[PDB]
Amino acid sequence: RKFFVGGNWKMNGDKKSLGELIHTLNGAKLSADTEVVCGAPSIYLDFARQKLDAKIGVAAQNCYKVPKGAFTGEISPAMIKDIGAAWVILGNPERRHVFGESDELIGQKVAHALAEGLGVIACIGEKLDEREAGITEKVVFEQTKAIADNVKDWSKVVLAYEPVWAIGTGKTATPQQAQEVHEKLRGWLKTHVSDAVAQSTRIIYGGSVTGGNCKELASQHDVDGFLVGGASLKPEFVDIINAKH
Amino acid sequence: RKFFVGGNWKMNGDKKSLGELIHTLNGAKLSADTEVVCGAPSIYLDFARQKLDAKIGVAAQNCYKVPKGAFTGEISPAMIKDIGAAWVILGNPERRHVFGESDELIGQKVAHALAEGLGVIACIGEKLDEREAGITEKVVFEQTKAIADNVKDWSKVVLAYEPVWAIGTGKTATPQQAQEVHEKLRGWLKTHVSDAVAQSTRIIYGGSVTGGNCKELASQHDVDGFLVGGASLKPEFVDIINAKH
Repeated sequence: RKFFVGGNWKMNGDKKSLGELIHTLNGAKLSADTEVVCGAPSIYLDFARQKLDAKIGVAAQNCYKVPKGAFTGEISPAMIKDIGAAWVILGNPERRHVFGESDELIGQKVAHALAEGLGVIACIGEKLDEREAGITEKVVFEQTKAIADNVKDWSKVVLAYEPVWAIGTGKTATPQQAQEVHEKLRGWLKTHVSDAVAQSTRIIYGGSVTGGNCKELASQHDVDGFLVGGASLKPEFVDIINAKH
Repeated sequence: RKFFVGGNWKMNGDKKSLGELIHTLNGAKLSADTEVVCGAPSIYLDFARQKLDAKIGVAAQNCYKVPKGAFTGEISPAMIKDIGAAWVILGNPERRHVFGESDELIGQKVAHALAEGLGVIACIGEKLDEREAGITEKVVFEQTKAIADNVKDWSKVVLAYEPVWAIGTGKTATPQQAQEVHEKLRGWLKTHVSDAVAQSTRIIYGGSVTGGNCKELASQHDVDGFLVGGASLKPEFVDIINAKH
């Protein structure tokens, strides 16, 4: 499995500051072996695909579930492809817990994005109350089944485990905590889809990944990369891409 | 009050077809007494502001209530302004009824977009059940108060009355239906804000406006223009801009 690190810029940047971040990425010494994609604000997706080196992929941060229509404020897979982006982030925890996107809606958006030929980074993760009650497995298998039941071709899917308690809080999961759920999710994939899908699907981790903690997390056997939030706006993102070196 | 018509492209277009729409608008003879603004998909805002003649305004179809942060999928007023767009549509019926945005959230978005120096097209409107129940006045005054509580300077605000039953259905409000609530809205503003604000605020109608419709609606005394959806993607958008000529 090719190591994968995605950078989600979230609602951050303007053209001057994302211009200099992109200039750094294009000039950096990036691992020949890592697949990198940057998740840009929708208003800057065209700019970011025009400015980033072709080797780095561009991801939309959300999309809707039909190609066109009376959905003010939404963008579709067809428009993302039009600009030249190749990925979309779906199911991100702010979209679930701030904006109220349900598992049934995220499942419909995955099926549509994939039918349009986009790659999908599908996000899953439990909240702290659920972790402390001992039901992390149940919650991530329920969210993963709602995505998987809508995936026909797994070659374009990357699973991203992001515990909600670790996003923006500095409370990174330990290598042992990350590895536990990544192994459990890989086992669900082998049992419910197939063994070939379980060994080829990248399952990445996000939630307070920094250049400081990424090598310990990257050496775990079922962690295939990272979905970087806050640190993807900094030069240390280059150290995270290179976390296997 | 300068006659205002806004086109809301909603989730439609790609660069090939929107560039053609733009070329038509730039080439058309549009009345110099109409203020016109096009509401492009967020992915095409930068493209639209670059290709449109400077006399035509650009509006974002939605924004969030803070400058930056962990809100994947959202854009802020600072980003809209960075692209050079001058307006944002807020409170649109799809955002309220399909995406669940509340009066409280829309009010917070109005106050933040105006603070940031953007013009706001604030939409209000009742659903069919409320109109049949006879509570139109109760519903839109309630929504208007939510916006008004958050407006300090009305010179950058345009109220858009769009009955939900008239959006995308083909069922246009009659000239007399529209005039009756525009007039009640302008009186509400007179008693609750000031006579000067009631006199100078543009109240536009939206909901299945066409080239065929527009002249009789525009001749009503309190209808100051249009928010156009489906017909903003067509050549007849020019006739609607030119409705008083």
